[PDB]
Amino acid sequence: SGAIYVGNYRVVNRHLATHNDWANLVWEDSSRDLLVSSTTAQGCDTIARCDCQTGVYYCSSRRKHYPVSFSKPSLIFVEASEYYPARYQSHLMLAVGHSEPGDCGGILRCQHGVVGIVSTGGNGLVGFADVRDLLWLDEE
Ligand SMILES: NC(=O)[C@H]1CCCN(C(=O)[C@]2(Cc3ccc(F)cc3)CCCCO2)C1
Ligand SMILES: [Zn+2]
Repeated sequence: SGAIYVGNYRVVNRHLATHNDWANLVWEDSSRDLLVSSTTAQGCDTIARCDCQTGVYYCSSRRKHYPVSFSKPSLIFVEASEYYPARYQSHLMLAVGHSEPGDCGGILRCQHGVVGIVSTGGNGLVGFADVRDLLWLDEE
């Protein structure tokens, strides 16, 4: 579990969104595994607006932050699961790192701010949904 809290927005994995998230919906995209809801209180996270391909992510199944190198956002095949049919997930970045399903929502960051959130895994792989192109998160 986990979210990004920027401005009056809460960014979560779409497959983990709550009823309150759906009832206060700003934007959602199944192809990216992202959902954004509105918040009453202002958040403290800042979004990175950069070209970093190295950063650090939080792994809840280890209670640890790990440094990682990650690929550029791309369209990657994600097999049918208990949350989606077989499809291509867009804006996904892969790295070598430990992950488990409950690790979704952990933040990936660089020196510029938040880059994305854990969305996918694999044997020694972790995938992150990028948020750096969502410029509207910085306003309203
Ligand atoms: N974004 C998606 O489509 C995920 C929905 C849940 C299923 N998805 C997965 O990748 C996994 C679960 C997972 C493990 C570790 C993670 F950090 C994030 C998810 C692992 C690979 C195959 C089986 O399920 C894909
Ligand atoms: Zn950066």
